Amino acid sequence: AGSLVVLGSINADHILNLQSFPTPGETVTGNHYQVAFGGKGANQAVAAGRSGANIAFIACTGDDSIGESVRQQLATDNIDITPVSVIKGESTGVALIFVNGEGENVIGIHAGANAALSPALVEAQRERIANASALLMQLESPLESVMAAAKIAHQNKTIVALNPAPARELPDELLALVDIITPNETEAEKLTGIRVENDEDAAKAAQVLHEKGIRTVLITLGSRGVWASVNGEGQRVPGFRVQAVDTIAAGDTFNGALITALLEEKPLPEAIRFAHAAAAIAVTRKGAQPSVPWREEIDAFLDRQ
Amino acid sequence: QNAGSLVVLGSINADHILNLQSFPTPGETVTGNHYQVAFGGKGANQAVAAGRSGANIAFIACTGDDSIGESVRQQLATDNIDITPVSVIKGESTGVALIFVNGEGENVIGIHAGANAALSPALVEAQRERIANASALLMQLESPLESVMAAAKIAHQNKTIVALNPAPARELPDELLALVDIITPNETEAEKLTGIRVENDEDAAKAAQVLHEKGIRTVLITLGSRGVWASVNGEGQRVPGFRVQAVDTIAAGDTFNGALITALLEEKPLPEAIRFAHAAAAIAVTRKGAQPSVPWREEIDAFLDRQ
Ligand SMILES: Nc1ncnc2c1ncn2[C@@H]1O[C@H](COP(=O)(O)OP(=O)(O)CP(=O)(O)O)[C@@H](O)[C@H]1O
Ligand SMILES: Nc1ncnc2c1ncn2[C@@H]1O[C@H](COP(=O)(O)OP(=O)(O)CP(=O)(O)O)[C@@H](O)[C@H]1O
Ligand SMILES: OC[C@H]1O[C@H](O)[C@H](O)[C@@H]1O
Ligand SMILES: OC[C@H]1O[C@H](O)[C@H](O)[C@@H]1O
Ligand SMILES: [Cs+]
Ligand SMILES: [Cs+]
Repeated sequence: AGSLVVLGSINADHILNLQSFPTPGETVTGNHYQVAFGGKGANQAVAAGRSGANIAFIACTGDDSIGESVRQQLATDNIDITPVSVIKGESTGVALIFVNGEGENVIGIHAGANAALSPALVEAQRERIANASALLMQLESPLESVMAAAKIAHQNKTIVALNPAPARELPDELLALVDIITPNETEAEKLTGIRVENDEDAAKAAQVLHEKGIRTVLITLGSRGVWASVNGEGQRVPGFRVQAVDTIAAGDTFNGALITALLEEKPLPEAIRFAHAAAAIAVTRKGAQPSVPWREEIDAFLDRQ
Repeated sequence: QNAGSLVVLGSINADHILNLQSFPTPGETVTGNHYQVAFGGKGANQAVAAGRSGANIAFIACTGDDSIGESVRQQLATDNIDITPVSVIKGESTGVALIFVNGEGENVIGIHAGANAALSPALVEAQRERIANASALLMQLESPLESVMAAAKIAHQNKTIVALNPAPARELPDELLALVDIITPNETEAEKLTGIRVENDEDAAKAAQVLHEKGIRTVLITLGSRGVWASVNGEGQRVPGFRVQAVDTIAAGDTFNGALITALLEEKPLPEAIRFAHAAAAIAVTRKGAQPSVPWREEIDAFLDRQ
């Protein structure tokens, strides 16, 4: 099948489950603590890899021991880590995550080596990006780097897939180069200025994105699935119903598995189905990367449906 | 000529500290500007402030059997602390704290108790002779309530001074408050224990009175920058700190508490003792991290005599 390049961050996630988020000056004690591999780019690369994509990963670790471990792990996740650079004198990214009794989380991130993923590292991968069928990125990498790689993909008819997370505003210049974008509700509001409270809102935020030049807009709607729109023709694809347990990286899982399905030439709806399945398994498991399902598991889930 | 012996009982953590502009909002993700891993824990911080400050101090505590646990034990030994009564709990990891510090320097902390949770009444009871023979016992609320109470009762029956730093904030039973001789709440803890909001010295007087009536002779409610309200059996008095430029106030109270007990064991009167503690903490607030920000006695004297 087609060839995927993911470009994004790598973190070590520290996750503490608690009842309520601490308020300023406060101290709370948690009930479960976990250390695992995270980072939006790595989570997405792992969802692609484990889903069965031909994927290569552009990213940076620091020169430390954790960076060493994550590289070895990534290689076992069906990912070509040849373009994963090692930044001398730099530490591997870290995320500190609190998850409350509802399942809401807040996240603090130490960028470390992720900030060292520069336009010049992108340019060194020109050829790789020019030959890929698709390029998938998020916003935990330097914007200038996302922009440089989007330009190369566009020049070379590589599908640009952008998951605009974490939330922030983005220039028209970037948005015009994107073919598929996957905002959640907060992002869609941040990018279009339209608050997304229902399917009719979803279709409105989508329209503003189609006029920015983006043909395929998917607005994830949490447990309400996704609003999928292709130049203005839109419908909701409900997700599967499961006993959720951990939502971190659900969207990561969804993006990685979406692109995998699309590059197998499955049509959008079959592909969203594939993806919704993968995420639903993911929300029944703990942590980010440990939660990411394998193809066989995603295929066994769909048969059971 | 050594002062009376001090026993510190409480927690030990590895601190993961991320400076950023604004605390993350729900569903939000923010990138910070600085990250640091350091030794922490309220009990360890206080043990180190007392040790560096010159006390004769022994530390009752539990680490896990991981590498961080061994590293913290080695480091504590070099801080003039007797670590003999620091237990290695097999099968557990050392405590961990995740900390965000915002642009002003307000902080938020989530803690995974790990081995700290193993500090049981059986373990305290094994230190019975030690608590009974010490001149003072300093504790906080990062250790299981049952254990703080067992320690307080041993100390009380042997006229070992019980000094309690009631942090993190929570409600305590009368049964414990009756055994305390010196308490050091901040304005938030004072409120949680008395029900009285503390915004000024007058409020502090009221809050102290409730604590005094609960049985606590010496009540020191810290007022951040404004200093401290010191009260003994209802006789209150304000004692200002020093003014300095703040970068990081993690472990400020801890420093205060540790050097406070040290100077009182040196028989310095309360006013001067508090002034010595103020001086330690004021230095501490100009340095990052917790234990790494705690000053040595040499530096405290130099700073006091300077200005
Ligand atoms: N509770 C739930 N039950 C079943 N599926 C769920 C689910 N919550 C999320 N999903 C699936 O995961 C996808 C992403 O959900 P969501 O809108 O919450 O992404 P997100 O912004 O939280 C993502 P991420 O954290 O990786 O960015 C949804 O499209 C849906 O398929
Ligand atoms: N901004 C500041 N400038 C100078 N000294 C300060 C200071 N903030 C705190 N201190 C020192 O620390 C002592 C206690 O401060 P504070 O009331 O903030 O403790 P706290 O319980 O709120 C936090 P913590 O115990 O973690 O420091 C003060 O008496 C003072 O000695
Ligand atoms: O999407 C979840 C991820 O975001 C943050 O990047 C964490 O590292 C976590 O793995
Ligand atoms: O008082 C600051 C300390 O309290 C918390 O317990 C952290 O460990 C930190 O070192
Ligand atoms: Cs998960
Ligand atoms: Cs400090």
